[PDB]
Amino acid sequence: DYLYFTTLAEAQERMYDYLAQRDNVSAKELKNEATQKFYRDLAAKEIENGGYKITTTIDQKIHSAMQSAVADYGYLLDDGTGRVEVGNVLMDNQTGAILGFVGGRNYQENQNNHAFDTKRSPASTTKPLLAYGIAIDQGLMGSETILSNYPTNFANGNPIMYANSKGTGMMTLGEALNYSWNIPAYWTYRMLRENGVDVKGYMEKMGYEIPEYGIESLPMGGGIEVTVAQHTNGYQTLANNGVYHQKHVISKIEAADGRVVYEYQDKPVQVYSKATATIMQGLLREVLSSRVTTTFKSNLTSLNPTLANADWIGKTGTTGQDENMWLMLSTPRLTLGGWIGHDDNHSLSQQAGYSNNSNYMAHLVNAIQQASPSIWGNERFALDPSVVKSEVLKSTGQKPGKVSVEGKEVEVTGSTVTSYWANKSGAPATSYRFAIGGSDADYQNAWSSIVGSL
Ligand SMILES: *C(=O)[C@@H](NC(=O)[C@@H](C)NC(=O)CCCCCN=[N+]=[N-])[C@@H](C)O
Ligand SMILES: [Cl-]
Ligand SMILES: [Cl-]
Ligand SMILES: [Cl-]
Ligand SMILES: [Cl-]
Ligand SMILES: [Cl-]
Ligand SMILES: [Cl-]
Ligand SMILES: [Cl-]
Ligand SMILES: [Cl-]
Ligand SMILES: [Cl-]
Ligand SMILES: [Cl-]
Ligand SMILES: [Cl-]
Ligand SMILES: [Cl-]
Ligand SMILES: [Cl-]
Ligand SMILES: [Cl-]
Ligand SMILES: [Cl-]
Ligand SMILES: [Cl-]
Ligand SMILES: [Cl-]
Ligand SMILES: [Cl-]
Ligand SMILES: [Cl-]
Ligand SMILES: [Cl-]
Ligand SMILES: [Cl-]
Ligand SMILES: [Cl-]
Ligand SMILES: [Cl-]
Ligand SMILES: [Cl-]
Ligand SMILES: [Cl-]
Repeated sequence: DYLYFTTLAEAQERMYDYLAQRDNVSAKELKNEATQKFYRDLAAKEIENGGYKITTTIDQKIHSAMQSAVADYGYLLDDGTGRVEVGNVLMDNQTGAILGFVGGRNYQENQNNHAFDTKRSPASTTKPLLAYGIAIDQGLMGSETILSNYPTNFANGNPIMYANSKGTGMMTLGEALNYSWNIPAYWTYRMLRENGVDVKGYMEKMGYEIPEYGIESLPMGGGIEVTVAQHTNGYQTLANNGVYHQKHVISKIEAADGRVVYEYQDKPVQVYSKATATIMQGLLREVLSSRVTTTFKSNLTSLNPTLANADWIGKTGTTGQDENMWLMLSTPRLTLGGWIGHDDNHSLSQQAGYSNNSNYMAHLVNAIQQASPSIWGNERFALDPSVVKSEVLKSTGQKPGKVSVEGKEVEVTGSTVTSYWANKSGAPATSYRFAIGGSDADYQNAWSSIVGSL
């Protein structure tokens, strides 16, 4: 089934590297197609014939429970657009070990591996990693920073849409994330480009391959296609307080006599600061609890109220024609990635991600907990001590003070809130352009509203 072939494919690649090195084949010799074919064939026969011991990270009880869950509850994905396919990956946050996965509805009927093989746009699940996480890390925004959701157009002249909405006005990062508004993410990524932030540095540290970083829609998953396993590794990094561990299924390959062919070597990388990661955890907690883009917390509270009280964070995504839905879930111990869609890229129902995938993934997390009662953990995500806490205006997301509005000095006062920052100095004093993005017209409207309240 999926685990047999995924494991064999990875073991064959590791055996290929081992045999080439053993036989002293140069990097140049390895470029020769005939030599590669020979070593791929030799690697396959060595595994087939050779009595190697392959040690995996798979938790057999958990993986078996995940197979039973998709067998029993996969039908909950069927939304009237034909049989819906599915991929899930369960990853240990502290190691990057893959404990179990779902490759699809039924290997016997369709062998396509939707956990490791299928690549689709991650849509809005890109935003925490590529936009907000980097902006916070770079000290360009904090937890209560204000962003423009005023109407604006892409470079191609098309309005940036959110379902049928061309936008609203200013909003907090929390509102932007809970709803997954698109315009704020557009402005955030534009700010990173304008500031010459090495976004590629962050994304490549987590193993993402993105061909063009200048794509305006990158934060909405334009110009990016990922496997469930790779994308689960991105969320692993945020959950693990910003420290990436490379995903893996194989821990070791030994000969019969115990010679080591291959052994996974941990290379932990601090991709985001602990401050950044722990701020993002707090924001993604509210994404699920707000229940705006997913019913997951309602589904899970009914199935397993005790497990629903574990410290869940996560994020949804929907591609623009409903071809792909994503739900990424973490507790401090584990990350579970989930994709649904059709092999031929035809549309799902409008609610497929909001309701169906949320209900299926609530069943999947419950099945995992029933197989391994302690595996999700009862630990909480918590702000790192290095987090800077700033008292800022609710209105501007910046510290109270005076600003020139229509040429006149205005004392900007009002309700304050604690804003969490990952820099040294925290939030700046309020400036006229207090938000991420916005036109002059947007700022005229925003300030007219704010001045009205003083
Ligand atoms: C999040 O999931 C939001 N939707 C998206 O991210 C969709 C629009 N993303 C994609 O379909 C990927 C390609 C980029 C499209 C950019 N605009 N166009 N065309 C959801 C909350 O709206
Ligand atoms: Cl399997
Ligand atoms: Cl497979
Ligand atoms: Cl040999
Ligand atoms: Cl096991
Ligand atoms: Cl992969
Ligand atoms: Cl896609
Ligand atoms: Cl515009
Ligand atoms: Cl939407
Ligand atoms: Cl909200
Ligand atoms: Cl870049
Ligand atoms: Cl990738
Ligand atoms: Cl670039
Ligand atoms: Cl592996
Ligand atoms: Cl041997
Ligand atoms: Cl740090
Ligand atoms: Cl909740
Ligand atoms: Cl609900
Ligand atoms: Cl979404
Ligand atoms: Cl789509
Ligand atoms: Cl199909
Ligand atoms: Cl906290
Ligand atoms: Cl302060
Ligand atoms: Cl600073
Ligand atoms: Cl800006
Ligand atoms: Cl304007």
